[PDB]
Amino acid sequence: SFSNFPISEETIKLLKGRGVTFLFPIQAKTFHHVYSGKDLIAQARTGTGKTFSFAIPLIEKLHGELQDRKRGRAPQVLVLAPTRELANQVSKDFSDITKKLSVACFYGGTPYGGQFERMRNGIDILVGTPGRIKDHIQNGKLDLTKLKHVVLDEVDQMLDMGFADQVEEILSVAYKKDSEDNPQTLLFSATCPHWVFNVAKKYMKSTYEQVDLIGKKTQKTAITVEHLAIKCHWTQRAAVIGDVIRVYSGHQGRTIIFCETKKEAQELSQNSAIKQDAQSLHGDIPQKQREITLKGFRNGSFGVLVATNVAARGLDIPEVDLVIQSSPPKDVESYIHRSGRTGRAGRTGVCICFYQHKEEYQLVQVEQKAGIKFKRI
RNA sequence: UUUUUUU
Ligand SMILES: Nc1ncnc2c1ncn2[C@@H]1O[C@H](COP(=O)(O)OP(=O)(O)NP(=O)(O)O)[C@@H](O)[C@H]1O
Ligand SMILES: [Mg+2]
Repeated sequence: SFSNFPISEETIKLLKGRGVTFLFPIQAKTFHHVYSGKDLIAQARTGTGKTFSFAIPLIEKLHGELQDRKRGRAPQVLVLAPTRELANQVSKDFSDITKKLSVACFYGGTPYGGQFERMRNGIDILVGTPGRIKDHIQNGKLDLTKLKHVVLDEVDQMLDMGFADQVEEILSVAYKKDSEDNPQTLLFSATCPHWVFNVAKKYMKSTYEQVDLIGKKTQKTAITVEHLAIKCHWTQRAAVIGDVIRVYSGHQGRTIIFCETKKEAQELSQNSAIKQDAQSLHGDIPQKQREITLKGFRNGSFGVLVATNVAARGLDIPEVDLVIQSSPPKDVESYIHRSGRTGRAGRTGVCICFYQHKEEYQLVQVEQKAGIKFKRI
């Protein structure tokens, strides 16, 4: 039931088409904060439902306002994500649950024509990646001065170096120092350390809310994910991975293998231990192929995806029951987000980290920092 | 390193 929340009958019917019949904890704990207009920073584990944590109350709020739908109208909501496929996926959690609001998704490697047409038609909710959106602001086509709501998903990556400046210049169009006409700021991640909270305060009002479902003294990773580790020299790694997938991935199960470089990921996808069922996904793949590859992985045209961290965050593929990491990452955030491509929305999954003898120090650091212990198989 | 306008 939805009886504690102001969700219309029409949104309940659309949410049923997505398999949503009640709010998950992170959604229940944030709904009135978002709906009523307060700023919010929220931390919850991978796979617990952060996307609808902002999308449903924002849609209910916007449905309850005037909405005259004039042609060429400026966006009321901005959502930023760190990758093109994540933006596309987040886009659909708005679009699937409104018939009224015009939802647009702008990112790179896409033709401009369709994006200009949506701008001419009018946008209510804009989801996208920073680069292409910055581009449309600077060519004069996009108006973000009328934003009422700004979501940074994966906020800790959006505000790290590599995005901080791009994000800053985009938000500088809508945010001014010391102001009460600034849009509502909504910030979400499975990993929200002190530094992110500190940088976040610059964009938030004094009246902001915090919701932390992870807390201290709790494992950082999704609770339904089992963590295993395999010691293996890099010369053996491809073959053992091939055998691991055959026995640790289940009936109609999908596997993601994460590697540290585009070069490693591409070459592993070619290795005959896995190439027959595998495709690569990384930033040197042209965007049309990235989307075809991801869609095939989602619908089960092949069962093994070899990816860089382009696929580490946000992507939700329910059939992924096996994550393999080719080596322990030096950033524990990377291990946490990668491991969380499995074990989502209460399903169990397995994450297996390969490591060389000289990478054992990094394995131990991931263990300690994430609050987990690897079974060494 | 890896994302992320254009190339
Ligand atoms: N209330 C709900 N009822 C049923 N399914 C839900 C509900 N909320 C979310 N889901 C589904 O659960 C999955 C996880 O949601 P998602 O919003 O991707 O999690 P997340 O917290 O953003 N994970 P991440 O980005 O990896 O840190 C998706 O398949 C959702 O559609
Ligand atoms: Mg997410």
